[PDB]
This record gives sequence, C-alpha cells and structure tokens, in this order.
Amino acid sequence: SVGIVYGDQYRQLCCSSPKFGDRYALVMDLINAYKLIPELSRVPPLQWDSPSRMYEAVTAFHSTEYVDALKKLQMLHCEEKELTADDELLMDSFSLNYDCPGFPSVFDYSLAAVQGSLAAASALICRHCEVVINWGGGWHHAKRSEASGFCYLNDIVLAIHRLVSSQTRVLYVDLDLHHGDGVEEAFWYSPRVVTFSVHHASPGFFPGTGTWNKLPIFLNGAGRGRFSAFNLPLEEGINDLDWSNAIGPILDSLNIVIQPSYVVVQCGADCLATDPHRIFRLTNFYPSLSGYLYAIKKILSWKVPTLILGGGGYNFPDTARLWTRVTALTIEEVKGKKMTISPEIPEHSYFSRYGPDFELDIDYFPDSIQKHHRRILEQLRNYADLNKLIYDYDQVYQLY
Ligand SMILES: O=C(NO)c1cn(-c2ccccc2)nn1
Ligand SMILES: [K+]
Ligand SMILES: [K+]
Ligand SMILES: [Zn+2]
Repeated sequence: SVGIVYGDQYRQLCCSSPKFGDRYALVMDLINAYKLIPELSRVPPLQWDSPSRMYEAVTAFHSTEYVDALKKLQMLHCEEKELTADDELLMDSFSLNYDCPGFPSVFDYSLAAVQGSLAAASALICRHCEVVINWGGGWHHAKRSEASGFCYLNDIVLAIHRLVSSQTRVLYVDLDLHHGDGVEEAFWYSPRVVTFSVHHASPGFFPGTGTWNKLPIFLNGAGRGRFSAFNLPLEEGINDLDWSNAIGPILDSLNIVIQPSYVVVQCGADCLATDPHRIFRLTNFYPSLSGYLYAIKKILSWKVPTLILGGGGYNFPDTARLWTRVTALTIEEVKGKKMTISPEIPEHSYFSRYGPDFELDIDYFPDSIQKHHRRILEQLRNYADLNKLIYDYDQVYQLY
C-alpha cells in the first residue's frame, strides 16, 4: 500500500512552529478534500517506552548534549523569565538561535518529525507499505550538534540509519531548492548511503555547500565513502523541462549502478516559481510537466521501497498544491489505479486560502549542465570501481 504519516497530536505538533505555521494542516486537509485519504494507509508516529528509549533513538545521530540543550530550550521557553546569559551562551554553542530560535514546543515539534519518519522507515522495512509519505518531515540541514535552517533534528538521517541497519544500500535524492548538507555530511564516510542533491548555489546563498570548493574541485565523500556524495548545482531561473533533463539521466544512472534497497526522497517545495525565494521556476503542472512530478514518477518506476518527505516551502497553499499532486501520483504509480483530480480546489476548511482563483495549478505562466553530466558520470564510475560494483558503462553513458 501507500502509507502516509498523520495523527491528531502529530498535526497539532507539526503546526506549532513560528516559521511553518499551519502549513502541514493545509497539506493534509487538501489531500483529504481531494478524497485521497481512503486510498492511503495511515502510519502512526513512533512513540517510545521511556525517556531513555527516546534518547537512544535520537542520539543514534545527535549528541546527548545537543538533545539536552534542545529539551532545555523548550523548558525555558515555557517560563516567563528571560534566559540567563549562561543559558544564552549554551544555546549559541548549538546554534539554537537566530534562524533556529526557541519557542514553547520546539522540542516536541522537532521530535515529532523524527517520530513520523522513523515510523515511515519501519513500515517500509516490514513491507507493510511499498511507499510512505511524511509531509511533516524532511529537515535536511540539522547536524549532529547544531541546528541549521529551521531544522532542529535530522529526521532524514535517523530514518536512513534505520533503513541501512535493517547488503543494504540507500539512495538519497534531495529535490529541495537548498543543498542537503546535513544528510550529505552524516553519510560522508559511508559508501552504503549514496546522497544526491540538486539545488541552487551561488555566492552568499544558504547553506553555501554542494558546489565547487588550481581549478577548485568538487568534494564527494571521504574514506570508504569517497565518490559517494553527488551534487548538481543549478543557476537561478531554471524551468520544469531543463531541470527535468538535468536530473533525469543522473537519477537513472544512480539507480542502475547502485541498485538501492531503499530510496529516500526529500521533496522540499521551494523550487516552485511562486515560492517567495523566487529562484527556480518549477511548477506542479500535470498535463510543461512539473519537474517534481517527473522526478517522483521516474523514481517510483524503479519499484524500490521509497520514503517521500517534505522540506522547504514557504508558499503554504502552493506547497499543499504540489504535495497533493505528488500524493495522487504516488497512489497512481504504486497501485496502478487512476486518480482523477479536479482542476478546481474542492470546498473544505481552508478553501479561502486558495483565492482568488481557487485552482490546483499554481498561478504561473511559463554547456554548464553538459559539463556537470560528464563530471557526475566519471564520479559514478569511480564510485562503482571503488566499491566493486558491476554495470555496463555504455548503457549508462547512453542515458546522457
Ligand atoms: O528552506 C531552507 N532550506 O531547506 C532554508 C532557508 N533558510 C535560510 C537561512 C538563512 C538565510 C537564507 C535562507 N534556512 N533553511
Ligand atoms: K536539494
Ligand atoms: K555517502
Ligand atoms: Zn529549502
């Protein structure tokens, strides 16, 4: 079946942050308004038997002292008093400041995404679901002991760790506008988790990595993980077709050579033309075919158990518009069952958020890459050689 993570408490927690507001409620209620929920298997978020078990799960990646600080941050923000100078310094040492501030539910909010993505990994491992979707997860920037880009706990890394520890190889595909630095870093030394991020990069643009680092070079992993971290940085303004042609052959080549046991896709919605970032010009169109839907369709065609996660996306109605279509496409491709979606937003609780036109399409009128393809193809060959993987070089070369 196709699973999707939700629950009443889960929804409350995912809607408790100052930055993402009620975005999760709009996403799930649009999916419900299009009558998709009966097609989906609800996957409940993971809960634990004790504080000690919870800490064991989260500190599989994060440090105990970072988790301690994040829990303390929530406790401090549940009291009226200002933080002490010592406590401010403590939070600063974990980057729990500026773009990752405290708020009264910051620990429960961050933990909830972990609970959802770990439950999603488990549903794939026991084969209850072929694909599981978690639109409350996808927080790819968080590091072992550092919050980053309103990511506090890295649910993706923890989900992948549960998958790889279930010859298991995971392919991670990061479609967010931003480089997936936290996930890349976590698996920098691991050949069994191959990471691939497509993103914008330019001087001063967050987080700064995923690009050229004497002709400067692309770093791509270290130790036994050399050549196992893949990146495609793209110039601003790219449209659905050029983004699809840029990543399409890379995705197919990675699947052929790696033969992954699981695929984990981060589907951050900030590449939409209507995102306030206004960097890329992707759409959610489904006849100009949405780059997101193109990539998800291709990944799902491999018939590999797959985890689909959220991420960025600061236009909340248009994020719901895109992820609703991703969800319908996943049902269609997995179950072989057509999903008809009206071009008009159905009546429901959040209908007013989709004005003034109330349509499902977002409101938008639509050399360098060749060199990246040759570089990435050589890195894939180097990865295959280093890791004793066999494949016909010319079936792969033909893809490009
Ligand atoms: O959407 C994102 N990444 O997925 C993001 C964007 N943020 C950002 C932080 C500082 C400056 C500019 C942008 N932090 N995270
Ligand atoms: K990305
Ligand atoms: K890796
Ligand atoms: Zn982003």
